[PDB]
Amino acid sequence: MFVKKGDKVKVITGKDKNKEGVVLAAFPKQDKVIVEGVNVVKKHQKPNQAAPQGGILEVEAPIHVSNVMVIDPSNGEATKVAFKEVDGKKVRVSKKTGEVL
RNA sequence: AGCUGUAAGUAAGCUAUGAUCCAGAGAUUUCCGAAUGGGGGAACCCAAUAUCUUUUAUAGGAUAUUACUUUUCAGUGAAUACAUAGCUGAUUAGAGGUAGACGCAGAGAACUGAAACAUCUUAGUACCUGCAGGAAGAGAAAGAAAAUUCGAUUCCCUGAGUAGCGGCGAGCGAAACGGGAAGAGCCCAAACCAACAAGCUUGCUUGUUGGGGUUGUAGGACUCCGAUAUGGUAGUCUGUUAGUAUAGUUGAAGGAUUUGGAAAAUUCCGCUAAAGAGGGUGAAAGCCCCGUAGACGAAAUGCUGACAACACCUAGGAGGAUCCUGAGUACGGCGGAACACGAGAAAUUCCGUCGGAAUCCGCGGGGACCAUCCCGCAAGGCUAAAUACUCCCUAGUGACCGAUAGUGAACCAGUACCGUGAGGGAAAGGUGAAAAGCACCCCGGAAGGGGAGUGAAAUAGAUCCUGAAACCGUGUGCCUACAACAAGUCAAAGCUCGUUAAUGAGUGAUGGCGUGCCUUUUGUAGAAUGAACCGGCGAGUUACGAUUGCAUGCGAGGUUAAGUCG
RNA sequence: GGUGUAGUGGUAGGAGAGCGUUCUAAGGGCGUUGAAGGUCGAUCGUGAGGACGGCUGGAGCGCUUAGAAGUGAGAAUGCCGGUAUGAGUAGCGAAAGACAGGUGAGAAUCCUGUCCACCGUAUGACUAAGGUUUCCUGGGGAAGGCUCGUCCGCCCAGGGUUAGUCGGGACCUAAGCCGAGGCCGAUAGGCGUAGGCGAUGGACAACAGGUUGAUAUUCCUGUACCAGUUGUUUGUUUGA
RNA sequence: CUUCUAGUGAGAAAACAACUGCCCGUACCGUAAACCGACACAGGUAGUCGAGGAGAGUAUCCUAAGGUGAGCGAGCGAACU
RNA sequence: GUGAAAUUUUAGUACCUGUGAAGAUGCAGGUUACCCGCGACAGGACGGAAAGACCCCAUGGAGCUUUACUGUAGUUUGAUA
Repeated sequence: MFVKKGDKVKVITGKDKNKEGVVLAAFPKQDKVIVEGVNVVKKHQKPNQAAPQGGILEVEAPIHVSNVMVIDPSNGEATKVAFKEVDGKKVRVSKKTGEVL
């Protein structure tokens, strides 16, 4: 999906613009992604098997995948991603000076 | 790099030793149904014969085989002796469905038009039945014509609403010449000659296989010599490659600022294009995501070319003694039909019935019939393309619809529902960017509500976008219990307000005048006709011809049709 | 442009010139600092009609010039939908109940009792069609029930039907039906022989009692019967 | 079912014991609120059983075994039907 | 307690004598009459329900008759195979 489940990522659009975080889960075929600490939401649960005291709880919500950008692990600036011919495990070979991501 | 459909919810698991997913080839495939071992009220019931299994044994389980017809071969076989009916067995093919389409045949209406109706029209249309094919049908002159000819069939333009047909009425309605798309030709019978069998006429009569031979400028046989080579195919599940359909790969270029919950919007300053087609993203993006222009790719299976093999087919010149060239056929009388042609002066082509030729010194046609001239050679077979149609699969397109529209059906629709049955047949789309879908408290059995919270917004709370009218309520400024009112209009005191600012707005005691709307009628308030009310839908259009007015281009001239490239 | 003079009721019907709706092209524009749509106003033009302002609303839409049309609604005893009036009106589908006590948020209507009343060749018991889960147990009360409801043939969750001998098949045939060959006939097909299907009839071996919340000639107890199978108890000529 | 022969055709009669015996239906309503009548509808629905007194009787009235009080009520006690 | 229907242009819906498509709640001139209901009766609303079944028309249908026209199945008689 051009973004994987273990991955550091920066946010382009939507109220968390400029935040970073490690990807938490990938949902292909709906093209969304959960990022750590990024789209916090407040629910209201009644007691059930998990947390028999259901308070007002807060977890992340999935954002759309094109609101996101990969970060080169070694250098730290967000990059568009391209594919090139290494010994034939084709990996995302970063733009912005041809390094492996 | 995630995954176990819709589909939430939980429980158990799988995957970097490559899941899930995608394309080619395989394997498995209960029962009904042509249904085919026998039966039957479809999805059930009951067997026979062999091999194998459970049991000490019977009962029980499994696997194969077993319809009918045809067409080939053996065995058995008889009223009736020889053998043919028959019977048993082995072999060969059919059988049913559909694409509510397109084709060729058999049989074959009516309402309707003729301002009635019989001939005629509707119309050889609708319906029913047979046979197909990927196309069918037609197709290689017993032809079209009229001097000077041309050469198989089909389709389009034109000829032309002409020549004709017709209770000569309503109406029906050609063809050839001329211009184009596509183009292609072939095989038998007969005479004769051999091999075999029967009649052994031991005459050569019957036949079976092979050869020869295919036409009108007449051709062949037959006798004479030449040659014994050369031109082609509408052929094969044979090889060699080339492409192609069915998965995929890669693919340029942006940040800050203002307003917002959120920018793709605004303002600055950049970059990219063989890519500014389109879709998505919290609002409107060439530069965020999927793509696009361009470049690349197939283990397997199927298609289409090309070139190779293999299979088939194809010769001249002369002679004119004799033989061959499709018989109950052509044709004629009688009765019907088909030809645009309704018996007509009726040629041509078919069907039923009866009669019935000739043989190259011949036979047919040129719209009754004859003579002369001209063009052909029936009574045997096959054949690509140019033309018709779309159940279905891929890729797209639209001065086509947008939930009473568009399919009957945007949603679990040929469904619910209705009918014994054949058959008839609907209604019903939209929270939000994201479920963040209201934890906790209070009234109440609950339903429902009020706070508090989510959220940019809840009067976006699931009967959830917007939220019109009929219709039902609550509150108020002004009027109303001596008054006969198609309900308004003109005149007007009092009270209450204060506008798109101008000769202001609401209500109104009291006074004059005044019999709705539509349709059809000589004529309507009509006791003539229609409407409960509100909302939606609901009626002179298009194709091809003919005529007139206006307008433009050419002008004694004007203009192209089918078709070809695009 | 001025000025004079003359004219300007109208059904059938002829002629002219315009208003508004949707879509296409080209040009110039607007929009989350809020488009279309909805609602209100005391505004403009000779008419169809055009603006501007408030409130609502949340994503698209005007203007100019030309083009194309499923282009305008008050009426068809029109079609579909929604809602009125008649009106809190007719009716609530033959019949005897009363009281005490239970349950419950709530009782004329549900439960338990007592007395009273109704049918009794049926309004009692069993069965073939037909229906198809309506049967039993535990919960429920939004709709169905002509009132009510704590109740139910309603709704949710679980559960119930046991055969050598009963009724049907592995037995028989009636009417009628089907029919290998056959005979007839534009097609399709019509009839019919051998042989079959087809009960409402023929044939054919088990009874009495007990037991569940729901089955009993089916389960259990006792005592039987029918058809087979295994074991231990003479010449297929035929007198076996 | 019972006889008689024709008939491929070792030798089966009957004692005890113990074994074998398949498929379909089977709940519940059924003179009814469960079937046919659009309805929890004063209609229709084959067959067997169907008691007592008085009576010829399955008539008639009252009852036995069994079943039932019928799915809108409380008042008033006019016209009229 | 529950809860319909046929109907309906809008209605603040009197009487007499006239007028008028010639029999008026609504038009003229008069006469009478405070506002809103309940139980009853049927004179009027040419009352509701059914685009007259009576009568005539459409160069409308359909069923029937016959010495109306034109045909035909069936029966019969001749020629010919």
